[PDB]
Amino acid sequence: EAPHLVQVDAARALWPLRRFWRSTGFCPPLYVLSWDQQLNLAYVGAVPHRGIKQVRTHWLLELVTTRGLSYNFTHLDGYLDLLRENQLLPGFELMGSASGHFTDFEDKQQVFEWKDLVSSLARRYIGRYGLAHVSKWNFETWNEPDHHDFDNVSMTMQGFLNYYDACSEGLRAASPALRLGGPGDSFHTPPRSPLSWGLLRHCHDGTNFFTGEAGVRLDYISLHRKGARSSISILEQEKVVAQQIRQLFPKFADTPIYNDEADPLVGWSLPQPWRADVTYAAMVVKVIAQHQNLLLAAFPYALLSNDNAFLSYHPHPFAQRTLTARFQVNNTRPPHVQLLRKPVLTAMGLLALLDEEQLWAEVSQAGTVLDSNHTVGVLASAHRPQGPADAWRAAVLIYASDDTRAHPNRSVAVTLRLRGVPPGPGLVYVTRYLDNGLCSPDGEWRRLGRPVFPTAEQFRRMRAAEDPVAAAPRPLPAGGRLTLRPALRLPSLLLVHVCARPEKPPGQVTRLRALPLTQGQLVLVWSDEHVGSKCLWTYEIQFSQAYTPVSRKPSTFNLFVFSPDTGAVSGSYRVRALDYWARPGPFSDPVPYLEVP
Ligand SMILES: *[C@@H]1O[C@H](CO)[C@@H](O[C@@H]2O[C@H](CO)[C@@H](O[C@@H]3O[C@H](CO)[C@@H](O)[C@H](O)[C@@H]3O)[C@H](O)[C@H]2NC(C)=O)[C@H](O)[C@H]1NC(C)=O
Ligand SMILES: *[C@@H]1O[C@H](CO)[C@@H](O)[C@H](O)[C@H]1NC(C)=O
Ligand SMILES: *[C@@H]1O[C@H](CO)[C@@H](O)[C@H](O)[C@H]1NC(C)=O
Ligand SMILES: *[C@H]1[C@H](N)[C@@H](C(=O)O)[C@@H](O)[C@H](O)[C@H]1O
Ligand SMILES: [Cl-]
Repeated sequence: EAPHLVQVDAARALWPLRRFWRSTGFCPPLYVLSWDQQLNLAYVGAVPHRGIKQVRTHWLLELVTTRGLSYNFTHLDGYLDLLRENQLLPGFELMGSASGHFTDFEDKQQVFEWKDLVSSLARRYIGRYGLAHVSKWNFETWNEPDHHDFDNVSMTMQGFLNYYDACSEGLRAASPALRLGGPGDSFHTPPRSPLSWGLLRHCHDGTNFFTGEAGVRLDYISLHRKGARSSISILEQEKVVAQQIRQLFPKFADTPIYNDEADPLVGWSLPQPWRADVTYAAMVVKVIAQHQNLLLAAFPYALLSNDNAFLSYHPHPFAQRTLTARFQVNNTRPPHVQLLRKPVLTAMGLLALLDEEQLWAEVSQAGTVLDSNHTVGVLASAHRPQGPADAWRAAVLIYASDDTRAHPNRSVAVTLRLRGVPPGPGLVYVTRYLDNGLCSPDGEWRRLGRPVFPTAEQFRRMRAAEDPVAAAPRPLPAGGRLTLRPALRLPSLLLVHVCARPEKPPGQVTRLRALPLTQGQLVLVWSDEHVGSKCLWTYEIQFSQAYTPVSRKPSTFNLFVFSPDTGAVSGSYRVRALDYWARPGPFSDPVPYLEVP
C-alpha cells in the first residue's frame, strides 16, 4: 500500500471501549477431560489480563448420566473445574441428551425432567462456585437448532419452545440472577430458520409451558454469522439480522446481541494456510476494530466470539481454525502431546492490553480519511489511574490486513503521530510487532521440513517464533508527543504501549502450576490477577534443582514451556513480574516438580 498517516490524540478520550471479544469455543468430537484439552485450556487461560474469558462448549449435557430421577455430574464437574482452574467461564450451552435419557421434547414428562435437570445442575454449581460467579455465565440454548441433525433426539418447532421454557424455568428456580439466551444460529431469511425466528416470537408473545404466562424471558439473542473470507461481511450480515429483529420484535430493541461464532470462514477443520499464522491473527484484530469503530462507536451488540478452541489433527497441525497447534508425538515412550501458541492466540494478548477508554484516532492515505473497512487501521485506548500500583496508560494497536490474503511482496509505510499524552512520572514507550517473517511458528516448522514428530530441539526453534518482536522501554519525549515511522508487512500487527510509572512496583504472581509434557519437559502456567499493572516487560522465572533465572526472551504470555538441554527439570519453580522500569514484583509461592524413574 501507499503511505498511511495514523494520528492518535491521547488528550481526546471519546467513549468507553468494552472488551467484547474475549470468547472462544469448540465442539468435542463424536475428550474434554483428556490431557490434550487440559493443555489447551492452560494456553487459553494464559492470555494476559483475562484476554479470553469464555469457552463456549458444545455437548456439556453429554457429561451427565441419569438413573431411576438422579444425575451423575462427575464428568461435568471435571470439565467446569478445569475451566475454573484456568480462570475461564463456560459458555454453557444446555445441549445433550444426558447420555440417551432425553429423546423427545414434546413428551410432557421429559420436558418436566429437563427443567429439573437444569435446576439441579444450576443449584449444584451455585453451591460449588458461588452465586456471584455462576450469574456471570452465558447459559444458552442447544447450538444451531436450524442447522443441526438432532438424530436420536426429536426436536420439533414446538419441542424447541418446550425445551426453552424448561431451560428458562429450570434456571429461574435455581436463581433469578442466572442469565439465559439463544438460539445460537444464523437467522436465515424466513421462512428459513423456523426454530430461531420461532424462539423470538415465542419469547415475545408465546405461552410459557409451565406457567401459562404470555411471553418468556430472553436475556440475550445470540446469532452466528461468518465472513466467507471477508471481515467486513461479518458486520454487514449482523446489521441486517439485528435490523430485522428490531423491526419484527419491538420488545427486543435493547436486548443484547451476541455473535458467538464470528469466524472468517465456516468449517474449522478445512486446512487453510492463512489460519496458520499472522494472516488469521491480523484479520481477527481487523474484525474487532471494524466492530468497535463502525458499530459500537445503534444496535445493542455485546459479544463477539471466534470459535477457535478446537484441537488440530494430523496432517494439519497449523492450518486449522485453532488457537494452538497440536503435535501428538507418537514416537516417544510413552507417547505425549505438545502444543504451540499460534499467532492468533498471541494476538489476543495484544488486544488484551487495550484499556477502558477509546482515544480519537484517524488513519489517512494522502489526506483521504479511511475507516476500519480498509487494509490498514487502528484501535487506540487510554487508562485512567486506579491506585498507587497503577498509573496512566495508552495502547495503540495498528493492523495491516488484507483479510485471508497474504502477499510476501506487500508492505506499508506508516507514520504514527501520537500527541496529547498528559504529563506524568517516568513516561516510557514499548513497541511489539508481529508478522509472518519473524513470528510464525508454522514458518519455522516448514523451514525445518514439516517434521511430523519434531524433536525437542525442533520444538524449541518453533516456539522461539511465538512472541512478538519487542523493543525495550524508551523514555517518551517531553510535550507528550511521539512520531514513529514503522514499515509494516501485510499481514502484521503493531502495538505501541505508552506508560507512566506507577508509584509502587508490580504485585504478586499467583496460582503457579506445572503441567508435565514428557521426560525433561513441562509447562509452567500462572495468574496475573494481582499483578496490578499492564506495563510488564516479562515474567522472570527461577528454577532451584539454589534459584537461578531461566534465561529467555521477554514474554508477557502467562505460560512457558521449560525444556532445558539437560532434561533436568526436578526441583522447584517460582515466577514474578518485571515492569518497564526494571522493578520486580514479589515472587509467586513456589511449585515443586519431581520426576520418578
Ligand atoms: C498419533 O496417534 C494419534 C492417536 O491418538 C493419531 O490421532 C488420530 O489422527 C487422525 C488424523 O490423521 C484422526 O482422524 C481424523 O478425525 C477427524 C475428525 O473425526 C476427521 O475429520 C479426519 O478425516 C480423520 O479421520 C483421529 O481422530 C486421531 N485420533 C485421536 C484419538 O486423536 C495420530 O494420527 C498419530 N499420528 C501419526 C502421524 O500417525
Ligand atoms: C458416576 O460416574 C463416574 C465416572 O463416570 C463413576 O466413577 C461413579 O462411580 C459414578 N457414580 C455412580 C454411578 O453413582
Ligand atoms: C466496505 O467497503 C466496500 C468497498 O471496498 C463496500 O462495498 C462495503 O459496502 C463497505 N462496507 C461497510 C460496512 O462500510
Ligand atoms: C458452528 C460452525 N458451523 C462450525 C464450523 O464452522 O466449523 C463450528 O465453528 C461450530 O462447532 C458450529 O457450531
Ligand atoms: Cl476461520
